[PDB]
Amino acid sequence: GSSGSSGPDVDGMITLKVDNLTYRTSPDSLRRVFEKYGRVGDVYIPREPHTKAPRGFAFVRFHDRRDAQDAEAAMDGAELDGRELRVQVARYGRRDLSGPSSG
Repeated sequence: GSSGSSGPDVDGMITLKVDNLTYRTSPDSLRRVFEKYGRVGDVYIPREPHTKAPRGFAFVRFHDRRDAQDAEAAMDGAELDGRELRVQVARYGRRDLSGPSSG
């Protein structure tokens, strides 16, 4: 099969990483931070290997590949919580995959 549909399936939605997030932060808030531009498919906040606490960065899924790009630049580089929140895409895990180049 060759990917070419949408709806009842998720190929690989865009993922945005948000660092400099204080404990006070929660799925709701983090969800309202992006929801402003583009709804959030899912919200996850990794924790310490031992302690169940937001290590430091969070994961936010999006629907389109545009909204995310906007919130990324817009947010990243703003004055929040008395600091410069790092709202950008994850470090690793490319959103693309090798395969049929021409087909």
